[PDB]
Amino acid sequence: PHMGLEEKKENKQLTYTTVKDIGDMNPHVYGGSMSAESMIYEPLVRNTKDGIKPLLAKKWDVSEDGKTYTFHLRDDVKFHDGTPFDADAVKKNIDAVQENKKLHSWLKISTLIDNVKVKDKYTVELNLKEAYQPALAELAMPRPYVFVSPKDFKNGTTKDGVKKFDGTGPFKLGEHKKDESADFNKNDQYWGEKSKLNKVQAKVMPAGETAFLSMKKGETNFAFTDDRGTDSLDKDSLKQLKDTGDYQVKRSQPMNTKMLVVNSGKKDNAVSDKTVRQAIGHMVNRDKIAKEILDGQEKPATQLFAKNVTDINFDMPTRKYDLKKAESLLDEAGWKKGKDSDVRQKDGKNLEMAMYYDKGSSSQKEQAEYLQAEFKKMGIKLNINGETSDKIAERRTSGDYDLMFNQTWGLLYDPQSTIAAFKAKNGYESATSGIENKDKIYNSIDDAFKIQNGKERSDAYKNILKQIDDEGIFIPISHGSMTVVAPKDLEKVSFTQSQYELPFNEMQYK
Ligand SMILES: C[C@H](N[C@@H](CCN[C@H](Cc1c[nH]cn1)C(=O)O)C(=O)O)C(=O)O
Ligand code: NI
Repeated sequence: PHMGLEEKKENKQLTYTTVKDIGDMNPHVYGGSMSAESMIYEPLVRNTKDGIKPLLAKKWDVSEDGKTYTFHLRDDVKFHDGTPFDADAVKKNIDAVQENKKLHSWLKISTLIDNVKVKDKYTVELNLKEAYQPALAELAMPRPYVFVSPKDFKNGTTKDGVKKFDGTGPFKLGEHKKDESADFNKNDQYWGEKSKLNKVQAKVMPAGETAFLSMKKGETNFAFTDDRGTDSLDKDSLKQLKDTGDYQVKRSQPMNTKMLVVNSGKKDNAVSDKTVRQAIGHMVNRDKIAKEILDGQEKPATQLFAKNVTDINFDMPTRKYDLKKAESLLDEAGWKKGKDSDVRQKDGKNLEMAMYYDKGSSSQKEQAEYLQAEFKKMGIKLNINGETSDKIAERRTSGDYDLMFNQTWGLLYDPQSTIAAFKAKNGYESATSGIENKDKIYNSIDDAFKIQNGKERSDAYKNILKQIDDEGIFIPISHGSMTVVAPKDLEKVSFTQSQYELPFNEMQYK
């Protein structure tokens, strides 16, 4: 371990282990690694524990009617190709985003942006259809309203890709070898807090033994939970790495709910039947999962968004583990047992379903194997399939799945953006599409977001989530945190409100 660690400390470098590549680094679409994109691209403002703060915009005014935001931009910023950041760059970026506004409909501000006007070189005006108090908060998201050099647009937009990946941030993208590595090099010209690290490299490899050995030999010296929730090192690997004396391990506050998604819209499978979904709701021993399978590292989750989360001020416990209840519900549904078979049948077909998990996640894999044994006791043939997180996301979008592991979006998004995503193609619309009352639930979601009083908004969320919970679309399991393994002599590793970034430009000493 020491040899590789010492070289990297000398070079002021981190090389992090990850199971997936950085993907499409165009931050106006959603495929690219979120933490990589937060290292190189920046929004107008930042959303912190202490609310909205200046970033590329120094200051802003809102009009009396709430419909015009004027942003007074820093005048000392360049993109990484040396081109200038100014009001025209802001306008061309926001306008490029708005050409693809169907992709961004999960974020309400995209449905309100009317136009953008350059008032002068460092002042830009954003006009909305109506007042919208969360505007600043949404403009603070790491996608899509962050700024790419206009020299990198293709055919006058970003909608079909970008030529290179120039932003304003503390790192710039260097060499990328597809499915192997990507370099984030110190931006020596950065307008703000300059990086104390010269290089962060993302090194792509499988999890399990190979990530562990890589970390143990100091070929990699850093790990963190990726944007899909996967930790490359299990609990025994973290223990052994700490036991070397060379690594430290840090863990954030609880940030999310990890859940099973049940596809109501999958017409060709039993999960499209509500009664079967309810049965499945009783087949998930979340207390045992959290205590025995996740080794007590995560608390069990009995609802989608914990009572402590913004605008959720209620306790609404979900279906409990109860295999007898499961069995009578399957019987009610016509899936009958016995007759010399383990598998339940209805009209002479066996009850089969396919569950999908991230093969890079040992904890997802272990839960999936447990649930396969449990489903077997109930007379379900569960076929489990470990896939890339990329391929899991594609199924979430298309609807090609019966059940999948997933997780909510964390402190900046839960509950409001995650609930919006219940009817978004690139969110969980697949899973909610088969609910009988979906028109009204969807309209309730639209309406909840108009309610200004926080207590009433909270009530509107409760009525939505009660009906989502009755449908058995989401089975909460545990609360996830972010975990970071880093060299023991690396100082200043800390967490933001997000599960999708780290302050790489503040970390130092190695
Ligand atoms: C818009 C929607 N999700 C948001 C925020 C939530 N991100 C997580 C994690 C993720 C990783 N890569 C893409 N999304 C999710 O969609 O489950 C975004 O990607 O910026 C999406 O992925 O299309
Ligand atoms: Ni996403």
